Amino acid sequence: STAGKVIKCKAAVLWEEKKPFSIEEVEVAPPKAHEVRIKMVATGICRSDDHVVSGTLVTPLPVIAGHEAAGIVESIGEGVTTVRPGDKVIPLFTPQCGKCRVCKHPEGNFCLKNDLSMPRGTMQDGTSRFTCRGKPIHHFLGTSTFSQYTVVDEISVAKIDAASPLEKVCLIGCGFSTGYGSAVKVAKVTQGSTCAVFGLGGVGLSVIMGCKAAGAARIIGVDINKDKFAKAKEVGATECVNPQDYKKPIQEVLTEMSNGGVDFSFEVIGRLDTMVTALSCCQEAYGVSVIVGVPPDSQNLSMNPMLLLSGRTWKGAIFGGFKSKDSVPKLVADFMAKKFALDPLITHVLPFEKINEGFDLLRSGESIRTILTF
Amino acid sequence: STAGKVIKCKAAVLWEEKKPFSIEEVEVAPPKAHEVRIKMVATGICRSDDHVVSGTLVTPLPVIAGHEAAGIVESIGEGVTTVRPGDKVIPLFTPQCGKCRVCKHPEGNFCLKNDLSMPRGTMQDGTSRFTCRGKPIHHFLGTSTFSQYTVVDEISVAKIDAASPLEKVCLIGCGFSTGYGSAVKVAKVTQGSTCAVFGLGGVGLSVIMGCKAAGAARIIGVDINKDKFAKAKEVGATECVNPQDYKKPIQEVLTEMSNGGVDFSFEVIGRLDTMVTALSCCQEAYGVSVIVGVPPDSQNLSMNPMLLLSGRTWKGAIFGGFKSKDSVPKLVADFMAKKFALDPLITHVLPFEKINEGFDLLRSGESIRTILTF
Ligand SMILES: NC(=O)c1ccc[n+]([C@@H]2O[C@H](COP(=O)([O-])OP(=O)(O)OC[C@H]3O[C@@H](n4cnc5c(N)ncnc54)[C@H](O)[C@@H]3O)[C@@H](O)[C@H]2O)c1
Ligand SMILES: NC(=O)c1ccc[n+]([C@@H]2O[C@H](COP(=O)([O-])OP(=O)(O)OC[C@H]3O[C@@H](n4cnc5c(N)ncnc54)[C@H](O)[C@@H]3O)[C@@H](O)[C@H]2O)c1
Ligand SMILES: OCc1cccc(F)c1F
Ligand SMILES: OCc1cccc(F)c1F
Ligand SMILES: [Zn+2]
Ligand SMILES: [Zn+2]
Ligand SMILES: [Zn+2]
Ligand SMILES: [Zn+2]
Repeated sequence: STAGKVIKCKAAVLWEEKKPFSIEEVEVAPPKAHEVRIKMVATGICRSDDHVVSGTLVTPLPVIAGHEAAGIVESIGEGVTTVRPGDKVIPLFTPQCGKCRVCKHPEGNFCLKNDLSMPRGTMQDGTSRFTCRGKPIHHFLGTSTFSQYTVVDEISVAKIDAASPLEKVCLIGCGFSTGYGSAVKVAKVTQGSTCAVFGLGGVGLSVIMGCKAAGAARIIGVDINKDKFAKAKEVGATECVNPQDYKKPIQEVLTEMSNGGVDFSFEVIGRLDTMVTALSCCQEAYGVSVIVGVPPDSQNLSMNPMLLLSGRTWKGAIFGGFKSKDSVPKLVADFMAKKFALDPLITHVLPFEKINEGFDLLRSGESIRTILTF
Repeated sequence: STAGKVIKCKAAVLWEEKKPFSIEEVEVAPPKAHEVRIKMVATGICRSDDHVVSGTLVTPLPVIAGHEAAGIVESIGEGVTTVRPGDKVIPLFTPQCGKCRVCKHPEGNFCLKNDLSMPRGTMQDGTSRFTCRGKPIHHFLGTSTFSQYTVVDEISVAKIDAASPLEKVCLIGCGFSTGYGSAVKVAKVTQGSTCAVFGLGGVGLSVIMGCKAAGAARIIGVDINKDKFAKAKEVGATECVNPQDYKKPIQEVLTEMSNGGVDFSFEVIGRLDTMVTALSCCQEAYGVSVIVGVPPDSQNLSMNPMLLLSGRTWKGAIFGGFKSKDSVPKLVADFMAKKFALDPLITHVLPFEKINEGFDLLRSGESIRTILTF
């Protein structure tokens, strides 16, 4: 009924860095060819959304942020073949065009159509579907889920199980899949190995889930906020350490705890120094370290390449290394088959209009994932 | 006839940094328990030996350097089981104790008994078997092959085929195995892939051999000395580029040539800048870059961790990833079955007494490998 028409709805607009989100009346254009308009049902608050506010992550402003979500297709543009009105969908902040060199590669998932590398904050066609008082509002990662309605390119949406609980599976759109895949797909954590996980937020907890599912014997959680430790243990951490408790550097502590270095480490915070620390604390000859955290824009780390020459492997990934359109439906199906739990990540549930409270909670350290509902 | 006696012989002693080797009389003690004294037959000049002269690689002085060699066992200490007098042998600069957590790991080769990480310049028991001018002289990487006779620990020597040509197979002691393994074992180069090799000396040429053996479709050799290009092509390079011929940085050129980045890159020089460049030129989502070159002591590089977050893999290795004592005899066996060639790496042969000339040849850019014969 609203198909082919402009929709007037509420969205959370970020006009300036370091300000609250502003709930505004926006207009959402109808989808053009190969585009999909989605009615949002739930969206998670991910630290990466906060990075937009803080200036950690640079993207064109003003902007509708939000990238971890699930909704129902309101309508489709001409030529769309992979979803239909009424379908449950998860937007993909990393697209899967299926045609680029990366999409064709067996392991690669960072599709060249992504709006992450050099953000334009638009649809694939270089334009915006959002206006606020006649002013164009930028998109974010081709998703923009902090809105009652959004429009995405077809390559940035996956159809999921019609019976799926959107208020939970929205986490598969970023936090869970990133964390879990970083362990299971990128690191390829082995049975009986020792792992160290730096950062015990939503993503780091999902890394622990992945390490536990892979059969790691030891999973050492590292966080400067000790209130994070109880949930870390609940999901599989065998021990937790707070660097603030020690008079010495935590890589030393972890090297002694692990009798010469860990098998697998993960940086799930977004700091240069913890990226170097995580690399150092893996075993010098065969250890692997995976960067998951997003560091501050344009900042370089300093490291000694002898750390690598001895035989360490250092790698990073987006979205847990999952080819997004292929994997998101299977991860939902796996959730339905009770292969993993999502409830441990959800600490708060708030209506969408309370977005700023949701971010206050994240920033204060009290929440893991707040789910915003419509 | 010399068994159990102190041997008086010639060795090239390095007394101070940035000075010629001094060929003089040294005294070589008989082997103690689990030690093996070797009459040297041939030794190659590796860039790493020159790094000791230049102070790029720090090890205690005064020293008998040299680590890429082959010889014949003169005598054994009590309890030695793996070699006998008269056996042909290759000293192992990376030991294989067989007992440490690294030796027991399926992937690791950087045995914890190595003398590379925290150089002492001794035998395993922390003493030296060399005396010169009444002074004790340090060992180098438990090998010290720039001497008519040396003493090595049993874990640092492998028995090889009795009919092998030592004036060739000495290269399996470092340069060949390092380069070859970096390609075939560490990087795990795939059939049909594109490779970029930075540095076309003995080790880089060996990397090319490995890339060709792995069935790479394209192998791009990169060197600032165009005189290296012909040999590179002979051993499998499909193209060669000199950074100095281009206005854009070579990472950009290489990215263009490969339609978005190479599958595998190798730094085989030993510069911080080329380490970062080699990382950058591999495809951002699934590229792998291997550091082989030895950088100047205690210097850190600076890099943007976004190069890894997109999905790149960065690693390095000692000795091409090979478990040294297992691998060296198999590599010799393969050489005698003509599975690879060593002749292309050998540009000069000189008697040992002309060691300084051999180093001049390396420093001038004229040679790949000079073999010294005793
Ligand atoms: N690579 C990807 O695809 C991807 C996907 C999602 C999120 N991320 C990034 O992953 C990171 C984690 O996101 P999240 O949503 O879990 O965040 P979060 O803020 O919930 O978790 C970060 C945790 O790190 C801890 N921490 C902060 N400083 C620390 C320090 N010095 N030492 C130890 N712990 C410290 C905090 O106490 C917190 O628990 C962020 O940088 C985010 O942008 C990356
Ligand atoms: N990891 C290991 O186990 C291991 C083993 C052997 C050697 N190495 C190291 O590997 C490196 C190569 O050894 P080698 O014996 O082949 O040395 P080499 O000196 O013969 O070759 C190095 C090559 O790099 C080229 N080069 C110099 N600057 C360059 C620049 N900016 N760009 C491109 N090319 C440049 C030189 O012209 C030369 O051809 C050295 O650092 C050595 O110490 C490491
Ligand atoms: O949280 C996903 C994400 C969003 C923006 C930028 C990133 F690098 C990233 F990983
Ligand atoms: O050339 C072998 C070698 C010798 C000394 C130090 C090194 F890192 C190394 F790789
Ligand atoms: Zn996210
Ligand atoms: Zn693609
Ligand atoms: Zn060498
Ligand atoms: Zn060992």
